[PDB]
Amino acid sequence: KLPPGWEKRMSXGRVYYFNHITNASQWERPS
Ligand SMILES: [Cl-]
Repeated sequence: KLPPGWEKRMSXGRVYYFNHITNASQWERPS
């Protein structure tokens, strides 16, 4: 389960993680 706000999204055939609360993005999955 990702923490609140976090969505796994598409980078072309890759993924990244976006947080809808803070608009932060990061490449690695949140811990
Ligand atoms: Cl959590």
